[PDB]
Amino acid sequence: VPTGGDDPTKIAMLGLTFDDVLLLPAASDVLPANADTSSQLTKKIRLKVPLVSSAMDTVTEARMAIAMARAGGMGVLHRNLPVAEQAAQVETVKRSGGLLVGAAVGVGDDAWERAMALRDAGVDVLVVDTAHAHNRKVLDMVHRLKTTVGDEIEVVGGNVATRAAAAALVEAGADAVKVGVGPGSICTTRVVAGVGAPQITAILEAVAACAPHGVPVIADGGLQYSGDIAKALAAGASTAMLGSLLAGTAESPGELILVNGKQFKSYRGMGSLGAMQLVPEGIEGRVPFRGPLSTVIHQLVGGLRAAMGYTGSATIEELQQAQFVQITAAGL
Amino acid sequence: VPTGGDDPTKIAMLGLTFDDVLLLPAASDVLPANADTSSQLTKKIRLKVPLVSSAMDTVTEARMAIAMARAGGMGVLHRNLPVAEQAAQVETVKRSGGLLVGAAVGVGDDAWERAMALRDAGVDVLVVDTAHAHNRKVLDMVHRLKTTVGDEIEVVGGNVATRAAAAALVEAGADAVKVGVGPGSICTTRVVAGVGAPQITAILEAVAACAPHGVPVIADGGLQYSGDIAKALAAGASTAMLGSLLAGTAESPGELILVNGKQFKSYRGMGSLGAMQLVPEGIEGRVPFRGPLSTVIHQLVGGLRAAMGYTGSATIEELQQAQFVQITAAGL
Amino acid sequence: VPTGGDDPTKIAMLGLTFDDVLLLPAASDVLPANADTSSQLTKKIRLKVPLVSSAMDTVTEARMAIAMARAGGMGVLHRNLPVAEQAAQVETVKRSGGLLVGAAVGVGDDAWERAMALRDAGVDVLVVDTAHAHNRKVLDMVHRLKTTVGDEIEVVGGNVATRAAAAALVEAGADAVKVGVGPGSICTTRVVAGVGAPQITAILEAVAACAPHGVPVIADGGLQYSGDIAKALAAGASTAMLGSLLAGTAESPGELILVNGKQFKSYRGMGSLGAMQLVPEGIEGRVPFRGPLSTVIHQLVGGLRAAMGYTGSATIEELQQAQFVQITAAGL
Amino acid sequence: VPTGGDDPTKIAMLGLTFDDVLLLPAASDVLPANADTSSQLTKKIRLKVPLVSSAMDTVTEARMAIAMARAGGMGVLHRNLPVAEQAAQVETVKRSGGLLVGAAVGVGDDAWERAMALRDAGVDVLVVDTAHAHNRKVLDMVHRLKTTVGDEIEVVGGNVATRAAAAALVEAGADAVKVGVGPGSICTTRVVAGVGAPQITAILEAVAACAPHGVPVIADGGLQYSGDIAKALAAGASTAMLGSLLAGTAESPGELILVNGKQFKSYRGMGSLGAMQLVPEGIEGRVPFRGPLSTVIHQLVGGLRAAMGYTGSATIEELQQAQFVQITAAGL
Ligand SMILES: O=C(c1cccc([N+](=O)O)c1)N1CCN(S(=O)(=O)c2cccc3cnccc23)CC1
Ligand SMILES: O=C(c1cccc([N+](=O)O)c1)N1CCN(S(=O)(=O)c2cccc3cnccc23)CC1
Ligand SMILES: O=C(c1cccc([N+](=O)O)c1)N1CCN(S(=O)(=O)c2cccc3cnccc23)CC1
Ligand SMILES: O=C(c1cccc([N+](=O)O)c1)N1CCN(S(=O)(=O)c2cccc3cnccc23)CC1
Ligand SMILES: O=c1[nH]cnc2c1ncn2[C@@H]1O[C@H](COP(=O)(O)O)[C@@H](O)[C@H]1O
Ligand SMILES: O=c1[nH]cnc2c1ncn2[C@@H]1O[C@H](COP(=O)(O)O)[C@@H](O)[C@H]1O
Ligand SMILES: O=c1[nH]cnc2c1ncn2[C@@H]1O[C@H](COP(=O)(O)O)[C@@H](O)[C@H]1O
Ligand SMILES: O=c1[nH]cnc2c1ncn2[C@@H]1O[C@H](COP(=O)(O)O)[C@@H](O)[C@H]1O
Repeated sequence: VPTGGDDPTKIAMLGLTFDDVLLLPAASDVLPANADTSSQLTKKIRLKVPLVSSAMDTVTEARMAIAMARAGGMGVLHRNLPVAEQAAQVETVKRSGGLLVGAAVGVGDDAWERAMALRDAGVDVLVVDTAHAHNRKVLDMVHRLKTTVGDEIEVVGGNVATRAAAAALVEAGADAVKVGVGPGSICTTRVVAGVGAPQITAILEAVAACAPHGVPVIADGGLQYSGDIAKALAAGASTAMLGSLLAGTAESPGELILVNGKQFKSYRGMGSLGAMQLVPEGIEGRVPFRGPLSTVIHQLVGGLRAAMGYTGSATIEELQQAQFVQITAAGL
Repeated sequence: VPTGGDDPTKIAMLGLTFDDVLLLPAASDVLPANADTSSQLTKKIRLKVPLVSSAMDTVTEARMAIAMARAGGMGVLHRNLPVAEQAAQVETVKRSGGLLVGAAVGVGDDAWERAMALRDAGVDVLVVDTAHAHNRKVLDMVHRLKTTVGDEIEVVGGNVATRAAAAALVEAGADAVKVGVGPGSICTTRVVAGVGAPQITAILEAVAACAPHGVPVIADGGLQYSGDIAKALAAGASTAMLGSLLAGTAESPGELILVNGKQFKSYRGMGSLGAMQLVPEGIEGRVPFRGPLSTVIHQLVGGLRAAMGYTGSATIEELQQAQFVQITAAGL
Repeated sequence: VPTGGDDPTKIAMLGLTFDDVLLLPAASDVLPANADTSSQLTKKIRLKVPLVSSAMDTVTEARMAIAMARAGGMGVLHRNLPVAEQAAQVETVKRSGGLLVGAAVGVGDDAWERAMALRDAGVDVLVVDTAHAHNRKVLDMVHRLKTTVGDEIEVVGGNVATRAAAAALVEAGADAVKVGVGPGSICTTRVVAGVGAPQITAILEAVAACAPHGVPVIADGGLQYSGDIAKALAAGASTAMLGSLLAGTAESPGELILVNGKQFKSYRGMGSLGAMQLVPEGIEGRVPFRGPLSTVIHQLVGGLRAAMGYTGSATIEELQQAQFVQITAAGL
Repeated sequence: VPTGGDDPTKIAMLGLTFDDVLLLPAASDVLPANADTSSQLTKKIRLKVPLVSSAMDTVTEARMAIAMARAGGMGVLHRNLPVAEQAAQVETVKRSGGLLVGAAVGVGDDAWERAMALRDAGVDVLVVDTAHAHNRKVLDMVHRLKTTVGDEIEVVGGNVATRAAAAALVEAGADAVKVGVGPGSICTTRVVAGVGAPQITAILEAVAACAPHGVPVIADGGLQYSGDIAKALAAGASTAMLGSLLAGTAESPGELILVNGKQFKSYRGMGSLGAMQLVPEGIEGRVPFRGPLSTVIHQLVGGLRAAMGYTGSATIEELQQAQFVQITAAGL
């Protein structure tokens, strides 16, 4: 084996990230303004805009969830707070009209009661929210939720970064599979544990397991530009989950911070010291202040629409069939 | 597939940019001073120097077009101004002698009248000027122009980045095909839409469709050094279109700007906020002030002549047969 | 041959370093807190934590060796001091309880007497400590030690970076093989001599020679993050030797240094000018002050435990069977 | 073709530079101090140290040539001065004892008289000194010199970067072939003309043409570290020519320059504006002041000796058979 040892499977693939590829233009009759950006979040739920906000305490509470839903996407409420308060945030969202909302739950001992309280509050989507879903406890939670509340609530499981893990969630009854182990902007798992999977390859692999079963893939983490949304969807994802790109908005939790004459907001991993309060797998950082959510979503969707024009994609389902060119470090 | 999924066509190629390759020296009896730098701009029009200036409002108005023609190249007048004023710029150029001039038109509702006014003003070349020519409206415009004014005016279509798109323009009747989706120095399409094609590969692909039909390729965007002109032509282009490299010259529109004791000129994408005045796909920047055009062209052509000496290319047609070595990130 | 000449063996492999790969998550029933981190240092000696401190005069003297042993690892006492003083350091360690300790010896004329004095002092492990063990003098020293004191002392030989060199040490009777030629943070061998081997490939190759003979591999040099420990072990090493990562700790030799308001400690190669006091193959530098050893080891082991959770590795022997994905320069 | 077009020969190879490879250690009985560093400069001339100084006006005049010869290498006197003065520099060198010396000549109209004056002055080596030797005028000059003064003077031709060009010089009667088109530290040919060849690949290719005819290869340009000398020789070169590495020495022409509290010397390409006094293919820069030549050579040879120890190379001829590992951008 060219890279060492005698086992060709030891280094099992070459992982590509968003920056490694560009979408190729193709024959097009599609004007950006007329593209249909709707897409499946889950088997049953279709969003007008294929974007959901991260389940993080510096990204999504009620205000963000309301704004995301009004913009045609959805928020996933974070779970770093008492069950009663999270359920109260769900009720706050539902009191602003017929707005979709999701909420994260873990697999710990309080997870089941949390899930039931969220169900009682009218949640539309439960996200079984872990760093590594290829685990019996996570698969069992997904299955139990689907068998118990599955007729009224869509159940998302994650996160995964391999075909086999995606396949396991599908078998457990997941209504969507969330992909991303290691790619988050505030993630240190790659350096702390040495574990991860570049996101374009992770999506291609997860999609290979999920698409044949009609299960949508949510691309979660590592998206830094509007163009990355188009790349994620072209790799076969049905929606993208955004943390960093939304953390600087007015609607995210937290105050405005002024450093060196510039405006920022705090953005921190849920595995950071501050969020857990230990072996942290996230950092506490800041992102530039970006103004209203509605405006940020406009620009993100605008970039997606441009990509749909260039690739001749009238719908997100067509964009999922677009082709890439791999680029070098020289090219950017 | 090593990079993910089961479809070998999903990542369809490895795209190389100028920085990824160098021209190999070959046996030579050619002195740089004696090389013939002439080349086809279009099927009928041969330039003394294989260089044309970008159709941009910080690059080419009448003064630049006149200087480019006198230097042996050509200018393409930008279309970000009223039809009457663009036609007046054509007449200004033709009043400075028997100088070649081109002018850009779009495919919007005013495009046809603009084209006819330019024809009336004596324009030699019409450039159907879009970001993505693989589209029925663009192909129809190229065809209608060729069938209507084609005996007196050469019609260029662009831009493309794939073999199939180049082939479509050829079939529509293009007299030249302009290549470049995403590579411009001021371009943000790669990050906003996630779309693009590294330019050496784009030229190789377009040439594969155009050369067998005797249609010249204009390499447009991403050229940062005189050596890139030689690389573009060796990849099979017949001319290069330059924006950034010419924007700092005396003859470009705009004033001199002084920042930190150094001289610059403004250079902005036609898809920037300022040019359109929205989802911008270009930035507004600056380039170092470079002095007279004639002098910049001297240095650019000087580099091209050096490359022709090293590669044993007596003519541009011979340079189109030169070979490359691919280099690593370490090498530069 | 694509890279030049006609000999495919001239460039014999593509060498990967830690930064070139990530560990892939796999199905897991393993909680980080419950993983078994124990591993073979040598054929007979199993450590609770698979970490040993470098035999360097800015890393390991008695205080460090004691702290490493108490933390479940081991120290290798440096040999840049008189024989009597090194033996006295061994006795200091053994007087702090039943603590494992190793000590470095060379192959020069004083090496044999040094080894015997260390034996007399109660040393558990002798490390034949060279930059290049594929040499008759080094193999002879390993063999003579194993035949003379091998029943009471485990003998480590190093360093190697190739399969053949590892095989030679195995044949000579080594109880462990230490891998690393060129990768150390303070190493300049790569630039001074132009010699080296990227560490992931070096480990894969050495393991191919050592594992079939039941000889553990110690990965020595180039580890910069806790995640690199997991990568080294997954490549097949049984323990990791750390210099830079431990040099900033309270227990390392040397004083605290204050520069620009920040705390550091000196860290220098044993091939640096200062250590030898010539053609140096190491530099004299500094590392950030890190606090107590016990705390640094906690974080390092914490990262390893996280990796074991993600990869479903209940033991280090299972982690040695984990798989990698190769990443690009874009990905990190 | 993965990189574009339908012609697999268009991008003819992947070119590696020094930074792309490391030498692999191999079984060794060689101590650095006992390696034999002697090597053929030309078919007849063997140097004690395989190093020659560049024919540049900021590197080699009489003082440098004398010091290089005393150190066991050789200087090549630059030709940017009147014939009478260059010949006088040769006589100055020969008046310091039985010291080898070379001198550069071009192929212009004064080249033949220059060569004869140098012959009359007692020069040992004539270097036909061009940027591109694959040219009838250069091959003719090499041949005419070899047929006219070849019994008393060794004739070097250069520079080349391809197998075919090297083969042409061999056929013309060259006693050595000098390799390097584009790699020099002060070279801008790669950016001005877009022409070049990464040096490890260039050496491998030239050696494939030269070694079977017993013609030594001089690796000229791009060497930045002592380790690069070992890499160049292992790729099959017999000597290395150094510009930048020797330009900072006391013996080079030019004065000491003080900027920002640090000492430098001017170092400029022979294709720079200043040297020619136009389309320059070199820059005028500076290098850190390095002290006496003898000391710099000691360190360079020291690194080479280290490499010979690691690779088990008793002689330069053995080092020419050593193997490489290719490294990634991550590895350094
Ligand atoms: O009409 C569009 C547009 C937007 C989205 C999709 C689309 N399409 O065709 O499917 C078309 N635009 C107008 C202006 N351009 S541009 O930035 O100014 C520009 C001009 C010329 C050469 C380009 C080469 N590559 C990039 C962009 C270039 C981009 C946006
Ligand atoms: O005669 C030419 C010239 C120009 C253009 C083409 C050409 N040719 O041969 O086809 C020849 N020049 C004179 C001086 N050189 S140089 O920069 O000084 C220089 C000198 C020696 C080693 C070189 C190694 N690679 C790069 C350049 C080097 C370049 C320009
Ligand atoms: O439970 C664990 C843990 C630790 C070690 C091993 C392990 N396991 O499953 O085998 C699990 N953690 C809790 C929180 N996360 S996280 O950083 O906050 C985080 C959250 C969501 C998405 C992630 C995507 N990739 C990285 C980390 C992400 C990491 C640590
Ligand atoms: O004996 C030599 C030497 C020199 C040249 C050739 C040679 N040989 O064996 O063929 C041997 N040295 C003494 C000390 N080392 S070291 O820098 O301190 C050092 C120590 C331990 C681990 C190393 C891992 N890779 C690099 C160097 C390391 C290098 C120089
Ligand atoms: O602390 C952490 N470490 C690693 N990943 C995290 C952490 N917190 C959240 N994440 C994940 O990172 C995603 C956001 O990534 P981003 O959009 O690149 O900032 C989130 O949706 C999570 O999947
Ligand atoms: O706003 C923009 N976004 C992307 N491409 C542009 C824009 N404006 C002009 N271009 C193209 O970029 C070319 C100039 O590229 P440059 O020479 O690299 O600066 C122009 O000829 C256009 O093809
Ligand atoms: O001077 C030196 N040059 C090269 N390698 C050294 C030197 N001194 C120690 N080493 C090796 O570098 C290892 C530490 O590497 P680090 O953990 O990356 O800092 C040590 O265990 C040695 O194997
Ligand atoms: O102006 C120049 N442009 C390109 N190459 C040059 C020039 N002047 C000298 N050279 C070559 O560069 C070599 C020195 O390269 P260096 O050792 O990397 O600095 C010289 O021996 C020449 O072969």
